[PDB]
Amino acid sequence: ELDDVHDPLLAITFELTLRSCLYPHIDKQYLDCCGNLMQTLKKDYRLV
Repeated sequence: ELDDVHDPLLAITFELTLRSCLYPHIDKQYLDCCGNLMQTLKKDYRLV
């Protein structure tokens, strides 16, 4: 998944600024996951 994105990142300052573009992709996954889990706890076994 991510490796299958990081090799097209090679396909198209080198490994300094370009390397700091790799880190958003694993962040974008994480905000997808954490935002989902937060949904299914504040409702469905409501903490709040």
